[PDB]
Amino acid sequence: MEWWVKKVQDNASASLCRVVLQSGALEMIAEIEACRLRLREGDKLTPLADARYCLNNNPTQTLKIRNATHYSSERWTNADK
Repeated sequence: MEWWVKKVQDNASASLCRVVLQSGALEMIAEIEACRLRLREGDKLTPLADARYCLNNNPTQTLKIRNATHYSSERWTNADK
């Protein structure tokens, strides 16, 4: 289903941004690899087919996930360390 981002960090590392995807109430964390960095809070990510996702329902601004996580404590504690 369409997810909703709650937070996002630009590629302050080099070319990998992190986004927290919310779903109804649960939360998830996933590493993103893009270059537009035009993401923003309230962005609607729809499912493409295999795993990719399209924001704003525009297959042009798509991105690839490097590793999604169910908002685990180790990831949230090791990520926003």
